[PDB]
Amino acid sequence: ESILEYFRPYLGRIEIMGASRRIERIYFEISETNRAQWEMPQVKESKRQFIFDVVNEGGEAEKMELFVSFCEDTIFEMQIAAQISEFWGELEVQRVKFLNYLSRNFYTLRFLALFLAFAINFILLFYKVSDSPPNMVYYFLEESTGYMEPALWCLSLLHTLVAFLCIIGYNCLKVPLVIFKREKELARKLEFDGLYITEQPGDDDVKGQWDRLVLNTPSFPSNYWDKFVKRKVLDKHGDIFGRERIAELLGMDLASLEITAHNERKPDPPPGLLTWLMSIDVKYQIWKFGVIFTDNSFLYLGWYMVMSLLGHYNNFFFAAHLLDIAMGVKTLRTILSSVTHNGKQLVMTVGLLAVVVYLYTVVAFNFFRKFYNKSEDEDEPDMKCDDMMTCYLFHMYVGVRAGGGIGDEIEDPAGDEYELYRVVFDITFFFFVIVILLAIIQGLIIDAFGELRDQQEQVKEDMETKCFICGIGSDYFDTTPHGFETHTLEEHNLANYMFFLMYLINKDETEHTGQESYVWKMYQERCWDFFPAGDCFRKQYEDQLS
Amino acid sequence: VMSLLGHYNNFFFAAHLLDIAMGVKTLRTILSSVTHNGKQLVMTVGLLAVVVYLYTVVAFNFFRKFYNKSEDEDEPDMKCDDMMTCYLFHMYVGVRAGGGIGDEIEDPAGDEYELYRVVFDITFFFFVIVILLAIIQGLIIDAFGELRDQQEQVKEDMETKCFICGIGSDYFDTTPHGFETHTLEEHNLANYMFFLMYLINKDETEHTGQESYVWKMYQERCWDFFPAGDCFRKQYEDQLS
Ligand SMILES: Nc1ncnc2c1ncn2[C@@H]1O[C@H](COP(=O)(O)OP(=O)(O)OP(=O)(O)O)[C@@H](O)[C@H]1O
Ligand SMILES: Nc1ncnc2c1ncn2[C@@H]1O[C@H](COP(=O)(O)OP(=O)(O)OP(=O)(O)O)[C@@H](O)[C@H]1O
Ligand SMILES: Cn1c(=O)c2c(ncn2C)n(C)c1=O
Ligand SMILES: [Ca+2]
Ligand SMILES: [Ca+2]
Ligand SMILES: [Zn+2]
Ligand SMILES: [Zn+2]
Repeated sequence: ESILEYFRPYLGRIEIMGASRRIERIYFEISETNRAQWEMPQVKESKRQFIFDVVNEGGEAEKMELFVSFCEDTIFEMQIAAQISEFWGELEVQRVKFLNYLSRNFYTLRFLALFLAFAINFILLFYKVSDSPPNMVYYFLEESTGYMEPALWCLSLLHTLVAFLCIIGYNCLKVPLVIFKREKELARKLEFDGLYITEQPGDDDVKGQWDRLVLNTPSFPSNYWDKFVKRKVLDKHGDIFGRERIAELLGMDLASLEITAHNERKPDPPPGLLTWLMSIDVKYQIWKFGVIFTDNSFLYLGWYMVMSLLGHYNNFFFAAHLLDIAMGVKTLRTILSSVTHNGKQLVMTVGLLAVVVYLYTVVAFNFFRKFYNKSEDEDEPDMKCDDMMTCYLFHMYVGVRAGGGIGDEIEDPAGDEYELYRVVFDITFFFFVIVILLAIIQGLIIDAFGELRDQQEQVKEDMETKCFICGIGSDYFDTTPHGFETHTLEEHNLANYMFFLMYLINKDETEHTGQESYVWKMYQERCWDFFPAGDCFRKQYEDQLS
Repeated sequence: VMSLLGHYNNFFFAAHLLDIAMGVKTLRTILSSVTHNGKQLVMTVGLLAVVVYLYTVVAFNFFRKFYNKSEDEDEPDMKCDDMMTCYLFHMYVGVRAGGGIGDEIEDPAGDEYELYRVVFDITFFFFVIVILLAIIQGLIIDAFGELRDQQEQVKEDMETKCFICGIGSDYFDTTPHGFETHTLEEHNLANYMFFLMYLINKDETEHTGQESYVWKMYQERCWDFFPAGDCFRKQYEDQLS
């Protein structure tokens, strides 16, 4: 028992459907380093988000495919974390160390930038403008504490510095993940779907048309595992679409590849910086800039940098930075998501408000028009409804903001034949405008909040109901004490599947046994049969008493 | 302490009144519904303060002329000469006044900034008066509905699939009053408690084999004895119990 306890964290077990119809268990060794790195908190948050979106979108048909894709992305993040782990050559090594430090401390730089923005606005809270020179009004700092203006200038410069550092840090740690995901998706598309071979991508696919640049570039397999996807595509579609066409489209040289398959050479690379800058792929960098400019967070950070420079120019611009708390705090982000869940509804509701206000102005510009004077003095009357642009402006500026409608502003119609007419007009206006539309505005937000709360509740219950791999009622396992728990914890653990895949990739091909060889190649074929859907050893050997 | 403070100054006694929130139960439940989202409310009013500060920032440089509140022409009263006083005026008047701050701010007609200030007032009223109070309303309504749903699920759980076994009522229902009898006698929680008390009460030398087993195994903090998802009906269904 002792050695079993000692090796308990390192002993991994998985279950496969098998070549026959009997479920078979495979035992392997789990890397402790990989386990700890999987138990690092960023991966934990990433997998919480992954399972949240999988439960929210259902994805029952391709759930296993989603898990496999997540595992591949997580392995790429594993490689990233391994790279980030702790004259010309000196500056290059200092540059890479600085980039690694910014990648490690990207979040701290964001929090420091927020703190300095708050400090700058607190310094700006003391500014007084005096008409007299401290003849036009002169903004200045009215305070008794010395060197507050130099302190504000130093904080401005430091904040801009921090913003720059944040830009570089984000460019360091976030871009390679999106580039890897795009390259993997494009490789799958052009290998199995063939969106460029015997087919053309959709015009509405902006990224589909943007990815046509790196079709012939030699840097297409960069930042991605498979460096021969184009090779497989040629070996799969050359006899149909035309080998010359495939060759020109996907940029491989038959002579070069064949001579390297016979015997390749090892030429010396010139270490010149000029020839390195000439060997930098221009088209691949253009495509990378095109894909990175479509990202939301990169544009947000670039806007933050631009606003920092604007603040340095005019101090008042710094105020805008305050809005960064909506993304720095989480509850503010959730509430703003609840608000923007029904953004389409709100804009068309206020459009209906504008339409009905225009209809009221139309039906008021011909009748009750006399009751549109707002000048107390009798010598200079002030008609506010002589024409409809001014009458509509008056109505939408005053009647909406004023509680009770526009009747209060409009002249009392008593002693006049139009008394009842205008009374009804005001009643209808108040009831239809002030009440109903604001009721819709209230209900949309309340319904969005309730909708997201219900989404969280169903995500919780789904995450805790009928296992994951099998999707079978807990009751059966519950018959045995801690049955469902044990089933999900050991038999079909998602971390166990991930560890088994990682082990297969890590170990050599010559050391694989028959079952793991089968699983490895069959996985390479993108088929997911191995997953034992709705089956376990308890069911398989219930007669055998397992 | 408040009683002693009341003895000192009679006015302190007023504070004691608040004891009805804990003495009455419905007041405690409503105050729990209010405080269920206490974190949400304070950060919502913080967002209100932030957006009010942004409006004061964008008003201290433009529309500043329209900040006089003195009817008499001899002594003008600028309320937005600096931003601390201008922010204080905005957060004291525009929030409390229905319709925003545009009413307090001077009419911009006949001026180039007419449309500018009109848009400012519109945006202020819509973003401040409506949305944030809508969030305040929705948080309380959602907390009330949440606690009501919690009570409803507690009721149904307390009356569903027994307690000890956690097995569907239907099986027992097959026999009339089956589930009822099952929960009432077979696995009564009071019966478990009474059995434990009896084991503790009786001497160690008078214990039989089964109760000795249960007693010592209980001392070991293991809870196996609990018949999870099993009863004599299931065990002796062939034997017809
Ligand atoms: N086959 C399965 N393998 C693993 N977990 C499963 C499976 N089927 C369902 N689950 C559910 O997934 C849950 C994952 O564990 P849980 O969310 O409680 O961990 P955690 O402490 O939040 O993890 P972490 O700190 O890594 O984020 C299990 O508690 C279980 O309810
Ligand atoms: N194994 C179980 N033993 C006892 N009650 C169970 C069991 N499983 C479920 N229950 C539920 O617990 C309930 C407890 O009884 P109930 O709540 O109706 O009593 P009560 O009149 O409110 O009690 P009291 O006056 O002691 O508070 C049962 O009516 C039943 O629905
Ligand atoms: C090493 N390696 C693989 O072997 C692999 C993979 N994706 C699929 N496979 C097979 N990735 C991303 C990877 O890094
Ligand atoms: Ca071999
Ligand atoms: Ca004895
Ligand atoms: Zn399972
Ligand atoms: Zn029971």
